[PDB]
Amino acid sequence: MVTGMFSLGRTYLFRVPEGEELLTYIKNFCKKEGIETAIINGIGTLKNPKIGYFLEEKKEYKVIPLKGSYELISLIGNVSLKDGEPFVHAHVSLGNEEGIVFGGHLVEGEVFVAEIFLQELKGEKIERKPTKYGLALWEELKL
Amino acid sequence: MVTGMFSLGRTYLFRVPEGEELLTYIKNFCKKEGIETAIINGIGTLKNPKIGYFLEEKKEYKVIPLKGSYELISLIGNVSLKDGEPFVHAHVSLGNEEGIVFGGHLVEGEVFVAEIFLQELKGEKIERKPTKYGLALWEELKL
Amino acid sequence: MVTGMFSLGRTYLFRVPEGEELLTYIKNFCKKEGIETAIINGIGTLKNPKIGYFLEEKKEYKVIPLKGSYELISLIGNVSLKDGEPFVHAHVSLGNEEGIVFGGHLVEGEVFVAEIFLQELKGEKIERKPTKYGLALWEELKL
Repeated sequence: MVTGMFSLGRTYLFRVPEGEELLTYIKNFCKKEGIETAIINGIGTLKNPKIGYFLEEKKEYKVIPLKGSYELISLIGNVSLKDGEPFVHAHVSLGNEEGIVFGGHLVEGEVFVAEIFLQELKGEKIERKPTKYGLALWEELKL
Repeated sequence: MVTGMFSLGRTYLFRVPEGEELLTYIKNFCKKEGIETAIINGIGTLKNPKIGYFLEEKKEYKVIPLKGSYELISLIGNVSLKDGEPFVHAHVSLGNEEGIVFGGHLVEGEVFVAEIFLQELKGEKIERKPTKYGLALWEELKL
Repeated sequence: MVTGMFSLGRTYLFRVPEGEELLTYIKNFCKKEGIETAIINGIGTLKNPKIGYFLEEKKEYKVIPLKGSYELISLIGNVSLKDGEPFVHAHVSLGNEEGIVFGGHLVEGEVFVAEIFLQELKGEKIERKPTKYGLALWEELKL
């Protein structure tokens, strides 16, 4: 049965090297550390970030490729098992040179500076599996 | 005296079922679990979200009703006692189909997908009470 | 060697008094508590916030001074040692009266209401030092 309750595992705060692709780095970090489930938050600046808006009727993301440096105002997301490997899902809000904000699901983004907080969670299974929506999701917590 | 310092209670990470109203679900979750104080963060997609901008002179929120699916880029907020019951206060940033971001206080929002992190805090009282501003707030932490 | 791994120290949730400058208050809070490293998140409303977009070629921030009340939709950031003192680095997303969002690095902001979560981290050194970019950054975590 899903309870949604976990214990607090390992805790991290780090700067991602310039030039990494953020999602890739966080995945590789978790592989190295043996992290399966976590929550993430962070800030910094990304270059040429690609964001996504899900199109429910098409069962895929509309990908919007931005150009140049954007302030990474928020990154919020999670790490969870998908097809046997840690999988990173995050959304971002990005600031342009006039302070206007774009955002959505993070598809990819090259790091200029990224200061990430990562909190591992330990407990029951919480795995992304295919759904009718065309999204890979966890089993819901039904009250 | 207010110290603002708490111990870490129970920790949760879950997907909220499609069709729940997000604030309502988080409140009902906390009622079930006996959670009084917590911090929340999450992502996903909401449908027809209503956001609020507080009008200080009127002592009420201006409510802006959005339509359709918006990417839930950030949800950040907290749970605390108000009038004897757990009460959910959160702000959201929402992405539209072109990747432009709207946001404010979350008034209500129907969940398509919502992946929420919730960290219970244990300690001294931290209760929302009426103020001259027309906002229900905690006693401040004066340095 | 950088590991990026820390233990969870003291945990806090508080309302910042009306009229404080947010970054200043969080710094002074950490000085009082003897906090050197932490992660922060919060919401509320700021008045006349100033945001920044970094100009890499100029090695400085372009400062955009906003006016009036903005909903503080997200504050995400961290506290770390810089030149011997706790130093606060945060990014914000701010909502205007029509629900449009501005944001970037937080340069300064007067608090109307600010509900901040702060989690101290204990462990290895994590200090902001000058870099060729003109940003004060931690030593990166190279996988």
